[PDB]
Amino acid sequence: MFVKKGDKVKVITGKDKNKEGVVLAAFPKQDKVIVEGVNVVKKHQKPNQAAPQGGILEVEAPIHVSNVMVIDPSNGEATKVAFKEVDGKKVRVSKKTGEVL
RNA sequence: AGCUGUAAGUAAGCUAUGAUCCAGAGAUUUCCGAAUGGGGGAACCCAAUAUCUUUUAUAGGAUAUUACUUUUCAGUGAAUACAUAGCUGAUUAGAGGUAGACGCAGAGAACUGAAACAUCUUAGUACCUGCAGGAAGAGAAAGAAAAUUCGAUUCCCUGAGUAGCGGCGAGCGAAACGGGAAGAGCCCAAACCAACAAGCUUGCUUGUUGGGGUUGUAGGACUCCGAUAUGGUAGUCUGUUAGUAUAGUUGAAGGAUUUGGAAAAUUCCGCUAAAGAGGGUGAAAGCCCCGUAGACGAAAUGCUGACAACACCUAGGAGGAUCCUGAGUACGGCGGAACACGAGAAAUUCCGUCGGAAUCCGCGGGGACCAUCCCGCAAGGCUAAAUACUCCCUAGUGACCGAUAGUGAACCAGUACCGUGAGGGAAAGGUGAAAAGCACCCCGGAAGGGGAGUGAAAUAGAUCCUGAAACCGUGUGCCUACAACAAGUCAAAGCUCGUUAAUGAGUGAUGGCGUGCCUUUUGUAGAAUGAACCGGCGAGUUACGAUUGCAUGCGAGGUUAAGUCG
RNA sequence: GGUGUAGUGGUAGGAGAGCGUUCUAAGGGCGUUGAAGGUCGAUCGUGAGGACGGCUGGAGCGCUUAGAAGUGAGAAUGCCGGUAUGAGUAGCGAAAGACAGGUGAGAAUCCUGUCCACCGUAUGACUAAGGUUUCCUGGGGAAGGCUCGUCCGCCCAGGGUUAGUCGGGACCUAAGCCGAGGCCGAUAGGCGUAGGCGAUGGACAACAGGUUGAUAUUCCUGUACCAGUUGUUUGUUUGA
RNA sequence: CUUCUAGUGAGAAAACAACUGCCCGUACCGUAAACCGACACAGGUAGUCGAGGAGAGUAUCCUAAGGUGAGCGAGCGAACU
RNA sequence: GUGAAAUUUUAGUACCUGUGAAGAUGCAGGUUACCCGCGACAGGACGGAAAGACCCCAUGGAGCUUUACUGUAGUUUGAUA
Repeated sequence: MFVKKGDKVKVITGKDKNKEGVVLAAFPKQDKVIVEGVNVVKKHQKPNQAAPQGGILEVEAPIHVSNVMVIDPSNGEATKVAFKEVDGKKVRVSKKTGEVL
């Protein structure tokens, strides 16, 4: 999906613009992604098997995948991603000076 | 790099030793149904014969085989002796469905038009039945014509609403010449000659296989010599490659600022294009995501070319003694039909019935019939393309619809529902960017509500976008219990307000005048006709011809049709 | 442009010139600092009609010039939908109940009792069609029930039907039906022989009692019967 | 079912014991609120059983075994039907 | 307690004598009459329900008759195979 489940990522659009975080889960075929600490939401649960005291709880919500950008692990600036011919495990070979991501 | 459909919810698991997913080839495939071992009220019931299994044994389980017809071969076989009916067995093919389409045949209406109706029209249309094919049908002159000819069939333009047909009425309605798309030709019978069998006429009569031979400028046989080579195919599940359909790969270029919950919007300053087609993203993006222009790719299976093999087919010149060239056929009388042609002066082509030729010194046609001239050679077979149609699969397109529209059906629709049955047949789309879908408290059995919270917004709370009218309520400024009112209009005191600012707005005691709307009628308030009310839908259009007015281009001239490239 | 003079009721019907709706092209524009749509106003033009302002609303839409049309609604005893009036009106589908006590948020209507009343060749018991889960147990009360409801043939969750001998098949045939060959006939097909299907009839071996919340000639107890199978108890000529 | 022969055709009669015996239906309503009548509808629905007194009787009235009080009520006690 | 229907242009819906498509709640001139209901009766609303079944028309249908026209199945008689 051009973004994987273990991955550091920066946010382009939507109220968390400029935040970073490690990807938490990938949902292909709906093209969304959960990022750590990024789209916090407040629910209201009644007691059930998990947390028999259901308070007002807060977890992340999935954002759309094109609101996101990969970060080169070694250098730290967000990059568009391209594919090139290494010994034939084709990996995302970063733009912005041809390094492996 | 995630995954176990819709589909939430939980429980158990799988995957970097490559899941899930995608394309080619395989394997498995209960029962009904042509249904085919026998039966039957479809999805059930009951067997026979062999091999194998459970049991000490019977009962029980499994696997194969077993319809009918045809067409080939053996065995058995008889009223009736020889053998043919028959019977048993082995072999060969059919059988049913559909694409509510397109084709060729058999049989074959009516309402309707003729301002009635019989001939005629509707119309050889609708319906029913047979046979197909990927196309069918037609197709290689017993032809079209009229001097000077041309050469198989089909389709389009034109000829032309002409020549004709017709209770000569309503109406029906050609063809050839001329211009184009596509183009292609072939095989038998007969005479004769051999091999075999029967009649052994031991005459050569019957036949079976092979050869020869295919036409009108007449051709062949037959006798004479030449040659014994050369031109082609509408052929094969044979090889060699080339492409192609069915998965995929890669693919340029942006940040800050203002307003917002959120920018793709605004303002600055950049970059990219063989890519500014389109879709998505919290609002409107060439530069965020999927793509696009361009470049690349197939283990397997199927298609289409090309070139190779293999299979088939194809010769001249002369002679004119004799033989061959499709018989109950052509044709004629009688009765019907088909030809645009309704018996007509009726040629041509078919069907039923009866009669019935000739043989190259011949036979047919040129719209009754004859003579002369001209063009052909029936009574045997096959054949690509140019033309018709779309159940279905891929890729797209639209001065086509947008939930009473568009399919009957945007949603679990040929469904619910209705009918014994054949058959008839609907209604019903939209929270939000994201479920963040209201934890906790209070009234109440609950339903429902009020706070508090989510959220940019809840009067976006699931009967959830917007939220019109009929219709039902609550509150108020002004009027109303001596008054006969198609309900308004003109005149007007009092009270209450204060506008798109101008000769202001609401209500109104009291006074004059005044019999709705539509349709059809000589004529309507009509006791003539229609409407409960509100909302939606609901009626002179298009194709091809003919005529007139206006307008433009050419002008004694004007203009192209089918078709070809695009 | 001025000025004079003359004219300007109208059904059938002829002629002219315009208003508004949707879509296409080209040009110039607007929009989350809020488009279309909805609602209100005391505004403009000779008419169809055009603006501007408030409130609502949340994503698209005007203007100019030309083009194309499923282009305008008050009426068809029109079609579909929604809602009125008649009106809190007719009716609530033959019949005897009363009281005490239970349950419950709530009782004329549900439960338990007592007395009273109704049918009794049926309004009692069993069965073939037909229906198809309506049967039993535990919960429920939004709709169905002509009132009510704590109740139910309603709704949710679980559960119930046991055969050598009963009724049907592995037995028989009636009417009628089907029919290998056959005979007839534009097609399709019509009839019919051998042989079959087809009960409402023929044939054919088990009874009495007990037991569940729901089955009993089916389960259990006792005592039987029918058809087979295994074991231990003479010449297929035929007198076996 | 019972006889008689024709008939491929070792030798089966009957004692005890113990074994074998398949498929379909089977709940519940059924003179009814469960079937046919659009309805929890004063209609229709084959067959067997169907008691007592008085009576010829399955008539008639009252009852036995069994079943039932019928799915809108409380008042008033006019016209009229 | 529950809860319909046929109907309906809008209605603040009197009487007499006239007028008028010639029999008026609504038009003229008069006469009478405070506002809103309940139980009853049927004179009027040419009352509701059914685009007259009576009568005539459409160069409308359909069923029937016959010495109306034109045909035909069936029966019969001749020629010919």
